[PDB]
Amino acid sequence: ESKPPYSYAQLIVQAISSAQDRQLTLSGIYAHITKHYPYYRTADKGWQNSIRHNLSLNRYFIKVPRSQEEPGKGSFWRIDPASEAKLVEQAFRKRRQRGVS
Repeated sequence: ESKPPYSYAQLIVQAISSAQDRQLTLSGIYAHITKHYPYYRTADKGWQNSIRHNLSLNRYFIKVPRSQEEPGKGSFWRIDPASEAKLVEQAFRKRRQRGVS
């Protein structure tokens, strides 16, 4: 339909996991995928608010600060550490649902 390979949860992983350390901002995860993904470039009237909503429902994603939002010289989203080797598993490969909840 549009983004069948990366999903608004694993797409973030390659976005944050493949990012400098492991954190991305709302407009960071976006500039990230369109950077390595040749699909996101002239169309974003959908996953835009999705990611923000996905970063919430996603189970292996969190914010860089303790818990309260606090923007400054550096403050964005981030993926869990012990969930990385797990999430990235879907970030290094395409969307698979053979056995991964």
